[PDB]
Amino acid sequence: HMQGSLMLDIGGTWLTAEDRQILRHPEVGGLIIFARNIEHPAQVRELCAAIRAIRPDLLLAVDQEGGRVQRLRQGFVRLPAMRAIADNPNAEELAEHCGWLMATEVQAVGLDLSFAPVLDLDHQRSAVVGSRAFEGDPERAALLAGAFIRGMHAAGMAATGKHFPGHGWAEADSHVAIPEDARSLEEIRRSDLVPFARLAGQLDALMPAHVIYPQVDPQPAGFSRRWLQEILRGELKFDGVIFSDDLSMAGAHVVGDAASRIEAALAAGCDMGLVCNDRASAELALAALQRLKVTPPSRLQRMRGKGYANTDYRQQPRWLEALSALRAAQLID
Ligand SMILES: [Cl-]
Repeated sequence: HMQGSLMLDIGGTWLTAEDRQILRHPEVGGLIIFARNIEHPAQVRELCAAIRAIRPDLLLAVDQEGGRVQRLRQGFVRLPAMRAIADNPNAEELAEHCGWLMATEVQAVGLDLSFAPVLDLDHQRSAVVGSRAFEGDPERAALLAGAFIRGMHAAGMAATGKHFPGHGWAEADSHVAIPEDARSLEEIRRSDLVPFARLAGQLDALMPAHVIYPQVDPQPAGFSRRWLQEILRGELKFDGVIFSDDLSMAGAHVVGDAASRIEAALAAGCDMGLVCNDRASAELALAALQRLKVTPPSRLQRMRGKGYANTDYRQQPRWLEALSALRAAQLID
């Protein structure tokens, strides 16, 4: 049997009958929630519990979109950004505390994971080459992201690096085209690939960049066997879960339907295809997996969270100690 699975989304803050029906198919392995599905933690918790009454094996993910959810949805813990964490003598400890807090709360509201950490590099073109600003300090990024992952793992959560092989040097010439990073594989290896290389052995999963690196492969990274098999699983020895990029095309189009795109993604080596914001495309992709008679990738359940839903997480000693450490570092309050 070919292996693969579909991760989809829903429209609202609760399940429709149509939602319930699509979630029952075994080829659906995951559901991702966004700010549009989130009112507050207790609602998120009950939405997750309702999904698990249908499918206890479903992987439930939140795209917090760069601390996005925590900002306008009341009641989630506000955590410092990595650049604020970096400017401390105990930055590693603080990054651990942040990974631990985020993963503890996300699992307390019934989710398995948050897609984190970001491994993309910030390149200041205003600075000149060689400086840790134009290059983006990839070793420091890998150090602090590795600490953040330790915190996530300590709370029971599997970690997903994004966006492989790194989109920090990609340039969006316009709105229609897929961004490109036209540097050689040697240049990429010594810069944006570094955090992925450093952490491939620690990460449980990766998400690909929606970028063409035309000197390496003509295809976006999520569809390239050279990127996913030769470099990621081969050179980086990565044995974790590979998510596709979003198989719904709304900004940078590619040809074919979600059916051919999920086929191409699994062909390149993805374990789980994502179809967001497009239920019609999700049903086309599901139909494709049904005709392929796929079974779930043996890797997939690595992403299941070892924590669990609970309402008392914030009164626990570890939670208070973690916040007290961020407070002592002047990062919160
Ligand atoms: Cl745990």
